[PDB]
Amino acid sequence: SVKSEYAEAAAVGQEAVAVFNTMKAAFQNGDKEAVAQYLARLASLYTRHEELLNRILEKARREGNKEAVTLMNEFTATFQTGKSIFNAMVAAFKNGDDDSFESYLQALEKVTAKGETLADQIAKAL
Ligand SMILES: Oc1ccc(-n2ccnc2)cc1
Ligand SMILES: Oc1ccc(-n2ccnc2)cc1
Repeated sequence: SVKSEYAEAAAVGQEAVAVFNTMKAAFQNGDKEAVAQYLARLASLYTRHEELLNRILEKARREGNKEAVTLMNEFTATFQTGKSIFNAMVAAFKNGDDDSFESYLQALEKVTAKGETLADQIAKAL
């Protein structure tokens, strides 16, 4: 069901939260080798999450579930804000700009926390 597909997508999102927090600890500790691996792992999770979200939005559209489509359009837009911040974070790591890395890291945490009420609202709407 589209609802069970959203729960699967929500779990992938929570996997990225977990890996992101370990990555933040590694960054603070200066373990740049770990950071690089976590960033690769996070890119794969976000690419997977985005694909599950697009499939869910398209299905809600085919089902005519107007409220769920509205919420998912808003939620996908916020996801892309997070993705842009992430990709900038990755560039700051490549460049050795720890000041920018810290900045982008905090921004991504705030974008994500803000988007969580909507994330829950979608589960209920599908
Ligand atoms: O697919 C995702 C979802 C949330 C993510 N995140 C939570 C906190 N900072 C990033 C990252 C990737
Ligand atoms: O709340 C978030 C967190 C991370 C996100 N992301 C990282 C890479 N692509 C999406 C998107 C939305």
